[PDB]
Amino acid sequence: IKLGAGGEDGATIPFGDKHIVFTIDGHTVKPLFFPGGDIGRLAVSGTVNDLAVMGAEPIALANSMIIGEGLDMEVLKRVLKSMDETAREVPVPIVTGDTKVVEDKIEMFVITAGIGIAEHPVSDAGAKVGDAVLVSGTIGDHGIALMSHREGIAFETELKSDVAPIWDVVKAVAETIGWENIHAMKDPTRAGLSNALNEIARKSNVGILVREADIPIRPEVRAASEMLGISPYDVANEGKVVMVVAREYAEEALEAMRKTEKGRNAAIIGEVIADYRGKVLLETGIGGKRFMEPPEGDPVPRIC
Repeated sequence: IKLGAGGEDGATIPFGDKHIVFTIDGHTVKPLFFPGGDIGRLAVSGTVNDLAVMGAEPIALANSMIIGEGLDMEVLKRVLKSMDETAREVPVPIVTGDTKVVEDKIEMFVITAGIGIAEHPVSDAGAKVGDAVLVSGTIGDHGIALMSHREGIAFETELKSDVAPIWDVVKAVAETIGWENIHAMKDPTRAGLSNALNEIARKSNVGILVREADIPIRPEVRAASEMLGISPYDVANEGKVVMVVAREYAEEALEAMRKTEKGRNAAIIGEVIADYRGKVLLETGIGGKRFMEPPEGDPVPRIC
């Protein structure tokens, strides 16, 4: 009996004195290449980021690729090059893998599993009342950039995905304020920032009050989101972390992120409260307050 009960969100496994974090995620993004990245960089970044938000230093990645027989070898080579390069940015080795070819008329799916070691585990259940809620950068870039490209929407300054591994951003904060002062984190991928904040609120059993005006959103993302009819708070991010920090260390954490290249646009967007536990309240800039609810469904097709 090795686990947890046999049979059937990264998982944590206590291993003696330390903690092993184990995660897996499939990627079906189409097209395979998008502004700012590709399925290979996405596969590595998403796994590293899921490990990072649990406080785990990535130790190894495993990659499974399922390719259609009609795929051009050059496309495959470019994806592998990108995967290799992205893992080298962490750095974390891709220690094993598998490749299967199918006659099905697909191009490629990439599935990545990762293992990390968290000496000071962090989860979405540890937020405390009074804590500051931070995001490491602009919100909605990935999902909106891909949906925009799909619709032929284009801007003067190209709208690109933010896809990138951000273990370095998380480490920068921990090295400054100490892991003990990072109370919760979430990787705002599927269902975006709103889903991430609701998960922290419900799992930590705390309320979260967000000042809408403080959420960093690029002008192009705001515009494209209006054209697409979707909220940038509800789509996937692939180069960001949501972090809940002890109140007295909020500014230090913000400054630590802003000193990294990927955390340049970090911001404090709200605080944890003792009322409406399990809910996220949004103080709208137009004036007023409303609940920030995860998107009512329709997972944006093949963007991650």
